[PDB]
Amino acid sequence: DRNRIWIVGTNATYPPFEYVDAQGEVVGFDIDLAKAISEKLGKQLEVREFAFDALILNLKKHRIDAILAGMSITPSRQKEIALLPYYGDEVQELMVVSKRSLETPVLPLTQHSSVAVQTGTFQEHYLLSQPGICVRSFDSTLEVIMEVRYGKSPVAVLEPSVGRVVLKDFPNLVATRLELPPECWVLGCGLGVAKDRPEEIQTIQQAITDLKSEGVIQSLTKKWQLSEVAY
Ligand SMILES: NC(=[NH2+])NCCC[C@H](N)C(=O)O
Repeated sequence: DRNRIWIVGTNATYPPFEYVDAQGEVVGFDIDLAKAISEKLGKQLEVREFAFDALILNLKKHRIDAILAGMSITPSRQKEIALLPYYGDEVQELMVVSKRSLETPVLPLTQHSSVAVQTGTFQEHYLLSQPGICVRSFDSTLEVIMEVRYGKSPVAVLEPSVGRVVLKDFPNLVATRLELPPECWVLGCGLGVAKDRPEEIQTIQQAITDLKSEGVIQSLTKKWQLSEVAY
């Protein structure tokens, strides 16, 4: 045949957006969204995996065509690439996760031997910018959680959207809110596209809007337990 390929770069360590499930398959909200957008584009989807901190550079170098990796729209990133919003609202707080049996009070974070967090993320960067916080940085959300569940780190930091979904499975852990200062606020998730392609940006933009017109993204949010009036 004639098979026009569309390559989406991701980092499948990030449930419920992209992760490896009980069966060893790469699944999630961003993967279903990629499939739905690829149908609108008239293209066959190919998913490729990179380190989360290498997605932007690979996008810019044209090793991939788009990024779908639950990537927060931030001012810093918008200077480098185009981010087309598709899920979520402004983020003004992080979730601190601890065992319910934890004796020391969760806050302040400076008190603990270490705080576990996912690498390359805006929450890691926030933590690292604060004096007195000893940060341990991990590849995946599961690793971050397992570190707390087995007593190796007394606390972890997740984003509120991930925290709400994944802690449904860990009833012995509790969430505590940490407000961010306004300069550290970020927006929702963006589909990354190379910035100097005003054309390709318009077509994916249109694809996103069309799927929302059709109720498709809303149905995927419910499927992946992301539909979230709660903030
Ligand atoms: N697929 C991933 N590893 N995603 C990490 C995203 C974390 C956070 N939303 C950020 O944009 O920094």
